[PDB]
Amino acid sequence: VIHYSSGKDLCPVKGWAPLSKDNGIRIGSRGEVFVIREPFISCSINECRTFFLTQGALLNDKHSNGTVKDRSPFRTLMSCPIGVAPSPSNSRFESVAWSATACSDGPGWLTIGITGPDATAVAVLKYNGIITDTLKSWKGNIMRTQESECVCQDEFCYTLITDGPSDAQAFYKILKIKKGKIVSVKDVDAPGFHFEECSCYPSGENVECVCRDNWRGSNRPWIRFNSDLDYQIGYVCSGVFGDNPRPMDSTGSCNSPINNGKGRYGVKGFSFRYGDGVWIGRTKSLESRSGFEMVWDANGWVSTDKDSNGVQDIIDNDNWSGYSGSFSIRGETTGRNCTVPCFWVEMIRGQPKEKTIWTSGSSIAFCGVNSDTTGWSWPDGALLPFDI
Amino acid sequence: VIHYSSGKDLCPVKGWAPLSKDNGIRIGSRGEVFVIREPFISCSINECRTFFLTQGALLNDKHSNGTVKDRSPFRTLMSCPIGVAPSPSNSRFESVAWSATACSDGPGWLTIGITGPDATAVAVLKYNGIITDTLKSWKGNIMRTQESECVCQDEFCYTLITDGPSDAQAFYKILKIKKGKIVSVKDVDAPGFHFEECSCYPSGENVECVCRDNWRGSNRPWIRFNSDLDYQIGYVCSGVFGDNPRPMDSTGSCNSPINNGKGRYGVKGFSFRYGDGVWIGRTKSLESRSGFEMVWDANGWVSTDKDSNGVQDIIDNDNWSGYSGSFSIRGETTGRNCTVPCFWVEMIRGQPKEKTIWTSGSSIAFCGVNSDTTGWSWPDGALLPFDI
Amino acid sequence: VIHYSSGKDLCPVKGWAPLSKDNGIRIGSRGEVFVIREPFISCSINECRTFFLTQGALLNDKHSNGTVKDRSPFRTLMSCPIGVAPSPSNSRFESVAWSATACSDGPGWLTIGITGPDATAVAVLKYNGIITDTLKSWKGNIMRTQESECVCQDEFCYTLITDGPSDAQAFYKILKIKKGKIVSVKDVDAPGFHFEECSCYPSGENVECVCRDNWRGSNRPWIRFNSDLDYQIGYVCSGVFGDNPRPMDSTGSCNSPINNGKGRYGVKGFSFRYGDGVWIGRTKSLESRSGFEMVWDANGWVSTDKDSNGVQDIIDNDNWSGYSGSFSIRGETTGRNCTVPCFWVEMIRGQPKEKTIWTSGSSIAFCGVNSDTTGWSWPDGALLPFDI
Amino acid sequence: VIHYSSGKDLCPVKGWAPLSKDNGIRIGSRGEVFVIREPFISCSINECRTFFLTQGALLNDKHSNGTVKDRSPFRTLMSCPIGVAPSPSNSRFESVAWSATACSDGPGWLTIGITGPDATAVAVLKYNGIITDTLKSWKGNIMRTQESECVCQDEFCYTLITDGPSDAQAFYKILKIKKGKIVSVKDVDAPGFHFEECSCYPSGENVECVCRDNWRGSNRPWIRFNSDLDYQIGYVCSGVFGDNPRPMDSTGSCNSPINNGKGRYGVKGFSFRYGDGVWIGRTKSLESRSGFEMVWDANGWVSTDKDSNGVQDIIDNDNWSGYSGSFSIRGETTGRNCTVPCFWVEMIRGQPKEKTIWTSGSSIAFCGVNSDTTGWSWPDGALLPFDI
Ligand SMILES: CC(=O)N[C@@H]1[C@@H](O)[C@H](O)[C@@H](CO)O[C@@H]1O
Ligand SMILES: CC(=O)N[C@@H]1[C@@H](O)[C@H](O)[C@@H](CO)O[C@@H]1O
Ligand SMILES: CC(=O)N[C@@H]1[C@@H](O)[C@H](O)[C@@H](CO)O[C@@H]1O
Ligand SMILES: CC(=O)N[C@@H]1[C@@H](O)[C@H](O)[C@@H](CO)O[C@@H]1O
Ligand SMILES: [Ca+2]
Ligand SMILES: [Ca+2]
Ligand SMILES: [Ca+2]
Ligand SMILES: [Ca+2]
Repeated sequence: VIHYSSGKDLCPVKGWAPLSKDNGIRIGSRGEVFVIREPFISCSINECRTFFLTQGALLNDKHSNGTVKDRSPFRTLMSCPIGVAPSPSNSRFESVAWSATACSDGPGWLTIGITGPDATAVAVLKYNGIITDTLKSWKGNIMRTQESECVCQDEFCYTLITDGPSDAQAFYKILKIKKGKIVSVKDVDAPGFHFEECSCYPSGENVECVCRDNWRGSNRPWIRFNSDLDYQIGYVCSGVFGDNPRPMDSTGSCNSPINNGKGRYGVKGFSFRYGDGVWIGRTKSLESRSGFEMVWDANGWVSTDKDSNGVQDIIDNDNWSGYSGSFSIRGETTGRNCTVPCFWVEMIRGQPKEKTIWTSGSSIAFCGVNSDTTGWSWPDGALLPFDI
Repeated sequence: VIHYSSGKDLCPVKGWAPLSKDNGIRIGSRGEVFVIREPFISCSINECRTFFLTQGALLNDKHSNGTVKDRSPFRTLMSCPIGVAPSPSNSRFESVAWSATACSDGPGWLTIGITGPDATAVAVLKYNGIITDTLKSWKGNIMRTQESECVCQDEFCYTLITDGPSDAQAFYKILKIKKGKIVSVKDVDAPGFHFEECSCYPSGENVECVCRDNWRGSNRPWIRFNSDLDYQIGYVCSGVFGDNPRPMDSTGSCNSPINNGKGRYGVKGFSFRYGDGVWIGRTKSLESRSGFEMVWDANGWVSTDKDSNGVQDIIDNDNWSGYSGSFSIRGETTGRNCTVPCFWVEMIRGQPKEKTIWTSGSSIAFCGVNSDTTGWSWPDGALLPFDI
Repeated sequence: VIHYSSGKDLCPVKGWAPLSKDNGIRIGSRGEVFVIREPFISCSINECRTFFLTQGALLNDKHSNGTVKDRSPFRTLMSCPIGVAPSPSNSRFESVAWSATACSDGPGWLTIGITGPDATAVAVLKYNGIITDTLKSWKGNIMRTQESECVCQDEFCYTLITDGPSDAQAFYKILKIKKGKIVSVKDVDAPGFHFEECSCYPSGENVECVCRDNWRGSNRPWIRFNSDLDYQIGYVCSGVFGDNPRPMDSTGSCNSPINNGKGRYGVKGFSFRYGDGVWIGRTKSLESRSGFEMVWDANGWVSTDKDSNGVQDIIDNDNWSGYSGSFSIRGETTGRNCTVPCFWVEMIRGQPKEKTIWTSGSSIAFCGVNSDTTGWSWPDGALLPFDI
Repeated sequence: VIHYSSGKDLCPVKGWAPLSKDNGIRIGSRGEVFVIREPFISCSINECRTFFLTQGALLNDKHSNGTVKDRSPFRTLMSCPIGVAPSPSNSRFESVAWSATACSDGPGWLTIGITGPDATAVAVLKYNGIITDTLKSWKGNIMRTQESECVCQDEFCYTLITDGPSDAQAFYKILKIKKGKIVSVKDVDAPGFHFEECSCYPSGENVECVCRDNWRGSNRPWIRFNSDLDYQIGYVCSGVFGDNPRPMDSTGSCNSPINNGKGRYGVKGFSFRYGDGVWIGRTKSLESRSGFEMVWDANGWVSTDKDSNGVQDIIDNDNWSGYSGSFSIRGETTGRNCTVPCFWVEMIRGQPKEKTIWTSGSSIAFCGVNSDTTGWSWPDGALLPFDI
């Protein structure tokens, strides 16, 4: 009935409590389930939904051959209630796209789907399913975005967009959106920096995003910005590197990418700042997308220690993980005076690791909680290969 | 909460932005999906839905043999949210029909299904699923209609209906409907003209429709009419012929059908007038239903040039297309002071082209947008033949 | 928002217009569809739904073996929007029952499911899914009911129930229900009469039902009653016999069963009185459940002519039909000052006629309409046998 | 619109009327249905839903191998309308859990899912899908709960939780929850007693629960408590033992477990107190989970007779039963001044009894009713083995 207002800080967090798990791939063994990627959650005052990307093909069907390009004309953004299998029967259509972001300003939904050829990609903005605006590739090199929820406060929604090489220097922009309309956008001058698939959240009148450096950083770059779009950037200080691949924990860097031969590629991830502290979610393996854990490093944000203060296990290393992202449940939902931070974890199955003709994901999600919790292993559970 | 009012012009349009794609046929490879035809969109103040026709048979099932007549007692009009597969699980029933039209007057839905034997076809009118009226064949020769959404303004909804030979002179009627009730109807005297499957839209107190000539016109006939039903007809002036089949672009004709050996048959299509200008959506091939593009011809409506001013690619020629139609998103939806023009494209797969025992469609849709866009190819994506 | 009020007569009717067809069996060839029987429609001010009975088994599955008794502990009453396949995905649960009836008093739903052993059957009454009352077998011989919608006026809902031999004299009761509560019930003294599966409707302060005589009547028995339950009975005068089996049209009887060697068994059916006139829906065949037609006999109700005044074809004789019933759309729905009469037709496929291990139904429905219509053939369309 | 208030007694009950049956396993033979356990019902003022536990695997699919632990990271709590098959298409996600409870305080839903490793299990509390609180294992030995609905009155919801050996003495706690928040909790000192899977209900300002003793009681232990959490415990006096396994009916014990060599293990069950009387629902067999019946023992609660006063058959002994539980429909729903007691019955199929690689359940439910009823047999109906 009202919009998400700003000026709120994240809630106190001791440990993470399980919110949802869908077993999408296990169910897909026989049921009708879309081949997914990017199962990211986003909530409005009344609902939480999982958004994802599909090639428009179902599990255990030839059309899941995955010979196809990640960026194809068939890829669309869809959504469904959290916890349920992303089947064609309980999934809503969002937009044609091979890269996107979505979020609620409170009473409605903002979706941004980027589709088209690589040289001239276009983002189609929509407020409640209605095209409200569009942004075209300003650099001509695979324009892309969050693949995680954008953030809204005081009727305004913000996001980050990248265009350029995943090889080196790329170009970035922050957007300010009102009911699907683009009200100003800022160019981000971050020489040396590489921003991709940002996991954002709100923190008192500002918007903080912890992203992915695919150029040469094993540590993650972050950016915080104004409703005017005044910004600040840097990498997460902490030696508890949070990307993948990554070297062993060494002395970190708060303003530059730490390569160490493993800083090259990466994976979408998130982190939650808490003053000088930081919560780092990351894989267990240093080179593969397996296992996942949440690390609380009291200095994370200000220091460069490789020393933390607690680790909660989410998925053990004998199991597969994948994309990770942040989303928040607001005070307008929970009668609270703070924002509840949560995160979803993609659990990739199939190619290139396992021997299948396909590649899909399943998910689990967790939320803040300033009470007791437990670590454990909540893997995908599918038994591959399938009837391949 | 209120009805769609008149006196509004189409919004400014630079290029077309993707709105939805369903991948219905790709999903049908394993999922439960109806064999479709005519996937046309129609919106109410709060929702957009895709209406389509089914023989009541699912893809990859013997009942899809398609040996059956297009006009069978099994054919029904159904609808579903846009973007989702037209499965029996997410499709609503509209009416028994082998030819139809539907549209919203704002707060409700008007559906018209034509069923029965060829000699005595009957249109059953319904407002919100309740039979409100009926019209019977007045010529006794396959009475039929739009196969695209009708148009409503100031509580009144209008449509066009044809009865007679697809071979030559046919007979036409314009209807005026109020809450499913027929308030007057007009006979259209168009000697030399052949109107079929009209793609209509509203334009300030009037209703413009660009239809299909199956007799001998490679160019398309149009008609514009009053709320009193005073009308005007003619063909689209432009040399950029918009039907299929069609000869190469030559000098057009604003008041008569241009045959050139290819003016015979045809395909459902649409066009959007803009003063002396016109937006022409058409196939790429001159003789097959493949490829699709949107052409902006500044004189389209007044001149006969074969010269246009821009072409946006939708589906390339190596891929299949099919029926095309118009639908509009009103100001009561978008806070705008104009109407947003949009269009859907049917992508036929199977017979007679491909080697299958069936024939179905998939869809993609686009909307106006006075911002940046991109052309590309958004084909059906299904890999035929199926388990045939 | 308000209840269905009484004091309304049926609307004028020239012919019958198609309302819905589901193709349930054709879709069941591959999709998930319950094996049905009794697909009867019932509407509330805002919605029309099809109620049916299932053994809890799907088409093309071993559990559809139909070796099972019609009256089994697995049989339940369910419902779904009209026109859609009675799949487990779009069907709502109503009640455990092997015989039932349902109807809306306007704002809510009344369902009556009869289940249990033959000697001690019990009807469980529910208003909006909540058990409101119960009635037990008062004769101890397969207590049963309408298998068609009951009728409600001024908050009160009425139905008919039978207990006793289908072989000869049976015992009957009329009920008066208020919000699921039984407010009085009357015993019907009809010696010589045999009432089963009544197809009722409202007609100005009264409730008229045309039922089925399984004892020895080829013509149909009827009953009309007060809100006090004062009643009158008799058979439909007309020589245009409306049951199945039945002899050729001869001179009818207004107060007794006409046997003629074919008056034995029967099939559920309906008729609509209109003064001295009557609309008779019946099969085409005199001995099998095939073909269906609507006959208008101006004297039907008062005379015994075998002469009618018009016949509209619904399903031709080369095709299968089955149960038939009545339902009405009220003035509170249609802005009309009269009741719109409608009827649904069950189209049985499989055993005992066709060679399958199962037996199911599909449906089509029609409504009043005082405008133009057309007869035709709208059969089930399934191609048996199935993967049997 | 309002909350469930206290101070109400159970309604008068003569016999039990069938409310719902789902045939989930029969439908699962071909349709998409989750492998279930604990299909317990819980209602809010406007709706009744069946909650259940799934391993996230469908019937007739390899992932149903059931080689997996009951407590796995894949197990989740889900819900759906009563009577419908627990398919992925009509089931809502509730929470990640291998043990849970749920209930409505009137306008909303409270769900409690317990997940994680055995040594450190955690209950995640949620009000309307939003994590509101958490409780961790205080004894470190498989913390678990009701597996039946909790009870709410005057905005407060109560439940029982166990932690410790199923072998002997265990430790118990009663909780008081307000909108998902834990407002105080009490330790239950019950030396000699063993409480597990309690079937609770409200009875005038108090909450009565009849549970399961897995240590050495063939009779069932009960507990009643205050909104302050002042409590009283004991076993059900009656000689009509209500657990399984159990010895033949002997003289019972109101304050201690009656072993008799069969008091060891057990099964979830319920009972309804009525003054000195009690309604006992139990299996027919004394050692297997087969058959089910409801027994009315006028002294049940106060005496130790093996003499009852009436028995209603639900499922005969030639058929399988399983978990049993209680749920109530409040006065805020039924215009009544009392609470309507109801109960659901799980009907386990497969392992370890039958020869399949899986184990699932189906359900039937009944409600109070102070009118006529009938006993009978309403088994699961599935024909095993499946395509195994
Ligand atoms: C199960 C199947 O069809 N696998 C095929 C494979 O045989 C072929 O080499 C490849 C490339 O087109 O596409 C799929 O992976
Ligand atoms: C896969 C299949 O059954 N194809 C049949 C074909 O063999 C037969 O000639 C034809 C005409 O009845 O109907 C289908 O096309
Ligand atoms: C396809 C199939 O299983 N048919 C069987 C049949 O073989 C058996 O004689 C009968 C009686 O139990 O049950 C079904 O009709
Ligand atoms: C149908 C099937 O696959 N059954 C297998 C069985 O062969 C194997 O021994 C067991 C243990 O892993 O798992 C299932 O029960
Ligand atoms: Ca990196
Ligand atoms: Ca032509
Ligand atoms: Ca008879
Ligand atoms: Ca025991």
